[PDB]
Amino acid sequence: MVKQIESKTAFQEALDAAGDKLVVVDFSATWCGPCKMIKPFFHSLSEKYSNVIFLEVDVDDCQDVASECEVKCTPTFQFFKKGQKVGEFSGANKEKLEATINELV
Repeated sequence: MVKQIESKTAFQEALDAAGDKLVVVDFSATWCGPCKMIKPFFHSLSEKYSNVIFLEVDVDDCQDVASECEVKCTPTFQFFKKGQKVGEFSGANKEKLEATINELV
């Protein structure tokens, strides 16, 4: 189930309530258009992969979290596990998310 973050204190609990299963994050802009044009791709995995947790950070109201990952270009996909970063790749690519998840699955 995709989840939207709003602050850092939250970004923490999310990784604490996500158990240990893969935890992929979508650092992109929700207000922008072209950035949300790739949503029907990362937001559709909500029902497909029910064994994985997905998040969605808004680099507009959650710059604290973004500035935490030192991002400098959206959309940026990150991979967190047990609350520890293990993979991260940016670029408007979808066919990659799949195989990528198959990486740490």
